[PDB]
Amino acid sequence: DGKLELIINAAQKRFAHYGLCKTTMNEIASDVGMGKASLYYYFPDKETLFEAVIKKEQNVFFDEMDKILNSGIDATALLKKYVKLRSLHFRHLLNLSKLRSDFTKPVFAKAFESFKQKEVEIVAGIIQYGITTKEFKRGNKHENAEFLVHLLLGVRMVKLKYKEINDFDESDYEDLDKNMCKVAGMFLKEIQT
Amino acid sequence: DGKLELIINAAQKRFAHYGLCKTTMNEIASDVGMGKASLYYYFPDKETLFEAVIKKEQNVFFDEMDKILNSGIDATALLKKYVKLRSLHFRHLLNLSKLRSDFTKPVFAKAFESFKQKEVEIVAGIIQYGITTKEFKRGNKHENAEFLVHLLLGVRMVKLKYKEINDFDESDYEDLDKNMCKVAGMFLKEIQT
Repeated sequence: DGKLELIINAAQKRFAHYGLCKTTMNEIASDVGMGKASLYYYFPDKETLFEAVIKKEQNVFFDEMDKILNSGIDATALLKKYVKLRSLHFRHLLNLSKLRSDFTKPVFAKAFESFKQKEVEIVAGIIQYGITTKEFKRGNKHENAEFLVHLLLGVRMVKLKYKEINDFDESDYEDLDKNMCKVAGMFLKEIQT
Repeated sequence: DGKLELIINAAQKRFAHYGLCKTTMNEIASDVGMGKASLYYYFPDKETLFEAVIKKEQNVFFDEMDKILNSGIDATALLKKYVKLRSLHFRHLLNLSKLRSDFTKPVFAKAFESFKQKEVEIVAGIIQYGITTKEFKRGNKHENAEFLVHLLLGVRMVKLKYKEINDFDESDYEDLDKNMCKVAGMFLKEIQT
């Protein structure tokens, strides 16, 4: 019934620890206590399972966004809390993928672009609350929203190419994170009123 | 003596109008009034000639930077004039390349990284003048410098992948340019004093 969920979770951990390439369907089967024969009923390809895991992770972001958003702090505190959360998401994905996932197939072509659009929308919503709450000036909520989202994406993009799957330290994330704030911080002053 | 320079200029135009792939050594020879046999004395590969053209273009950026920098306007006016110039450079390169040049071989691996470092340095120098001129607070001139440079690079990176060699309009550059200011503008307020 929710064995799927078991298979997904198993998979998540494997990929988190070892990645996609070194990981094996015989392994994931072992983990859930099944047999490839059974696993293939749910997934007929390591890539498909990986996508499930990506999608689970994307949902976790939204769930946490919902928490922040229903926590009733101000427009600014939300925006910042978002940046942190967006940053940590990126971290999860790099830790599962370790490859050329971000730097890009047709499926992921779409999982990206939808997320990036959901994201712009979430942000437009915080801007909107700020506007009404009167913390932010109106403003094209939407233009700004995109800008912030793109600004953050650029931080992430410049930091890769820059580094490599292996050539990546723990200070490499402190960098991402610390930069994404700088940007967040500056964006806020472009609308603080 | 300076036939090289002729060959480079010929090449520049061809590539500007038609690109690298559709362009031909027999064509460039025609242009300068030579023969492949002679052209190959200067260049033994279309790629090599292309690099010369990239390097000529990179030098033109520096030459213009030198003009701006010896024009004695303030730290702010220079910084902005730089962003415009950096933007226009990017424009030149996309117009010569129309391919996966930016999105990346070993040679260009280096032409990029050196430029990006010369660039950080130029910028550190404007920051430094601002500091002494007392327009900008000190400040880690260097951290900031990088940040601005990376910020601009991100605008460029997000705008590609986003589009394609062909799927790129004239409004696509108005976008680049207009975004790179937004960023410039915001950066300035992070140090205006």
